[PDB]
Amino acid sequence: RWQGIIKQYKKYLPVDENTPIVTLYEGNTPLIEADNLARAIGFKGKIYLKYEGLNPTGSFKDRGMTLAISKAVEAGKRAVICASTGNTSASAAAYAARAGLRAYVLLPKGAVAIGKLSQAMIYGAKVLAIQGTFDDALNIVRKIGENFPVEIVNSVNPYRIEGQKTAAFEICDTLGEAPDYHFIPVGNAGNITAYWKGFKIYYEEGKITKLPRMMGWQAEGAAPIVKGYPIKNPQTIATAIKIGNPYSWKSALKAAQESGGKIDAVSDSEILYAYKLIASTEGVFCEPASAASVAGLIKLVREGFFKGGEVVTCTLTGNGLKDPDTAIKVCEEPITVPPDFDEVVKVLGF
Amino acid sequence: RWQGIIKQYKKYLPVDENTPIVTLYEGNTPLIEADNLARAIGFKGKIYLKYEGLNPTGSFKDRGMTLAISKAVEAGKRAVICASTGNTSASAAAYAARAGLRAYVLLPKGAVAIGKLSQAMIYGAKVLAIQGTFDDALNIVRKIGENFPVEIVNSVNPYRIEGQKTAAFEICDTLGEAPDYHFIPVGNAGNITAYWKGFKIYYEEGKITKLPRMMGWQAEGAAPIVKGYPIKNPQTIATAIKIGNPYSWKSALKAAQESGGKIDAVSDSEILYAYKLIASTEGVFCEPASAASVAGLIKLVREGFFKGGEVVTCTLTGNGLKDPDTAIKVCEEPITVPPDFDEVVKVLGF
Ligand SMILES: *Cc1c(COP(=O)(O)O)cnc(C)c1O
Ligand SMILES: *Cc1c(COP(=O)(O)O)cnc(C)c1O
Repeated sequence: RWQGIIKQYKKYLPVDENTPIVTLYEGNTPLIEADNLARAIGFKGKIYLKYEGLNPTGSFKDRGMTLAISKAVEAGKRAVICASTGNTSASAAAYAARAGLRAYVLLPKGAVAIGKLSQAMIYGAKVLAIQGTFDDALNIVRKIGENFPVEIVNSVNPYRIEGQKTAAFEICDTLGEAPDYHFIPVGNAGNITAYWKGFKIYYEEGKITKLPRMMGWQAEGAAPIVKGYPIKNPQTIATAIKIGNPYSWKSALKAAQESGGKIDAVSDSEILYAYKLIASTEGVFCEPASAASVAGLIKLVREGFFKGGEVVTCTLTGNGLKDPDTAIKVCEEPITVPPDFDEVVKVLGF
Repeated sequence: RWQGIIKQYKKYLPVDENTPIVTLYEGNTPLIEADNLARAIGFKGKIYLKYEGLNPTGSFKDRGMTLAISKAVEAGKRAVICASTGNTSASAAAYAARAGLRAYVLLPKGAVAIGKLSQAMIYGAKVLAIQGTFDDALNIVRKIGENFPVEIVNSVNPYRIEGQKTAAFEICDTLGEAPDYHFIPVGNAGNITAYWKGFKIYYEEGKITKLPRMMGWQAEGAAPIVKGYPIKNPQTIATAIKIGNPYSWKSALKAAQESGGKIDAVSDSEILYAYKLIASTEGVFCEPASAASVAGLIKLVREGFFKGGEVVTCTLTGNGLKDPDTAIKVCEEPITVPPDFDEVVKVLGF
């Protein structure tokens, strides 16, 4: 029986026999062999899609929060506090509810938008609209953590990356060896960092004989790592990776460098093409940001990057049900047809 | 290790060693012990939530579609077809894509509300807006199946209920025994029927020492099974159970009678309370219809139904990410607070 990532990989995590485990059975997500997709893009090798959208709150972030909240409970924290309007906030809230802890979200009145906060809110998170600026409100978040037993779960929390490395463990456990390449979307770059650390651990332990080349992918209008300098106003339909100054920038470059990989960019058009193709070839629905990994692969295929026979794994970071707006946006118009058998058959290719 | 429900429960299904298995790794969803929820509603026993929202397309229907589509391939069908605007169509489309088959959806141009078809469409379903009624489109779908190798995957397809019975197998496998009661939402009633069939099979094999009383739940504004007569214009915010003339009506009545349970109703207000409470006490986000099961449980606990010590399982049929509109609707607007630490702290109460 699957019982969460902490119980499965406890010997690799900063926990012990007394650490309280707050889990929603995250992890152990499908590693789907995508032969239809491979044929559709002309990739002469095996493609495996790690479908993280099936995690409890719809994002791989759950891997980090289970450990982060568990450690918080162990430390006697009475609540968690966040300053995010995305998957981070929803994930932290879910685990806080599971742990019986309070969850607080402080954001500037301007960054508030119910659509992006509904999930976190239903989890029980108390959202405050700070009548001020972004950094204005982060100061308040900081002051709370310094003065009260409230756990800050921003990027600064080291347990998030630690829990996230378990995705690499699962790929290696399932395949029996590491892939030749691992494709992953890159926003704040914590995930690519985590996977690399995960692969190195299994390698240092002798569980795998080779280390995958880490191929990270950013959206064109928000590719500070690819360019080498921060992006003031990052732009991209893939909200999850719309980051101008990634928190884990340094470790991400090290991961690409050590693994012999690279962090590159793809356009929103290429991202949407992959987003749709993944669903129409394999019946796997991920969110736009997740598709960047496959879009990256498609790009390299067309450029004649591969020699043939390589094994590639792609992280589909979030559930496509996370983004109903983009889903509706890419939908063509339903073809209108008269109530006539023969006409219908005519429209269809019969 | 998990490879889908067909491979896991092959001996219980109408398949042989030569049947092509089209799977998306559906099934084996978390059976979450909800102690926080139990304490929150005063239930003096054990509550387990079967979180079906984590299935590949967001609902338990994936269990039926994996078999239905696999059987269609085996039969040499070139496509699948239905006339649904809900989870049925999305599920069928995803499995058709996985199987490399085409998927067609015929619906009256009227009911066409894009948000409800976006998922089926991204999976590659070809949706036709028929300038007629539901009955006109239904006859065209029938004529298509009688004249072409296109598999009808609506309610009449027997494989859906067969694949769905695996949910009960999983519950019994995980617990090592059957629950005293099983709470489940009831729309067309195929799921309740499937679970009952599943429990009886394990009982007959001796894998369980008891048979669960089946407790089905409908929304009061659409409870034809409860009232005994079709509901011309069913109403409820829980769209997945907004069914006025359930296809498996007779089977549901039999399941309730034979198991010693019953099919009852709960108000939308009671459903929404459950929907929110499940999320805030456990960090589990299911869609409204799914919450009907817990709402039913809450109703009975308050009415003094239980005696204490009973084990109850609840099927949370769909992912909360399936219904963004209701999620936004139940959310209170964030509280506006000045950028003053003491004020913020005063608002939260530390
Ligand atoms: C957070 C998130 C990302 C970005 O992850 P990083 O570690 O910041 O690069 C990508 N996709 C989804 C769905 C996310 O939630
Ligand atoms: C189909 C569906 C139901 C109703 O299932 P029935 O077997 O028709 O009673 C309930 N919830 C969700 C999420 C569904 O997709």
